[PDB]
Amino acid sequence: RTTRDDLINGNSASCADVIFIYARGSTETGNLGTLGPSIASNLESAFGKDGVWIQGVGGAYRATLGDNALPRGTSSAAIREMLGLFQQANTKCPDATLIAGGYSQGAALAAASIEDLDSAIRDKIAGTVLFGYTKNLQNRGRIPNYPADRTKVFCNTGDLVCTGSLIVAAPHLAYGPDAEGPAPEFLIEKVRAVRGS
Repeated sequence: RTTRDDLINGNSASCADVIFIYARGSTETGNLGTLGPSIASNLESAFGKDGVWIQGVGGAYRATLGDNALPRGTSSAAIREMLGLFQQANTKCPDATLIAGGYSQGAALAAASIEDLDSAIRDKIAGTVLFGYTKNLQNRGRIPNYPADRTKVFCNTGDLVCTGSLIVAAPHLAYGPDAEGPAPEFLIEKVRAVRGS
């Protein structure tokens, strides 16, 4: 339902071409929350169920409300978890194109993980989508150390976490349509641009 561990469970003798690592919002269930499943069915339609591995960030990422107040908008243990998944993806499947995403605290987690990531693996991440990005104002709409053209931020008007606050208002809960339409289309386009055709 909201849990996919395709990378952890995948056999490196039969790597997928595309690996998607996604971090859920604060309090959400499984390791994909509300938005992850929608992005995953679209990517599966585009690449085939065997062409893409969907991996939510689980393990030490508890997606606690309190961790939003920590320096980079999430915990050091959660950043280590997501870094470990990018490292695992590169180790099992060095030829796979990576794509990433996150919602709310998961968007701050994706941004911090990519900032800290070895640049050689970071270059393999074709695109990242961020929804309700809690460090949008602070980071001026960017992921540190990652190019603007591979980044797509979805921040609604009235979503206060995009404007430097941590108050959750109704526009923060309105990213469902983006996750099923423009966000997977962006990711698919960026995969095709690095892979070519």
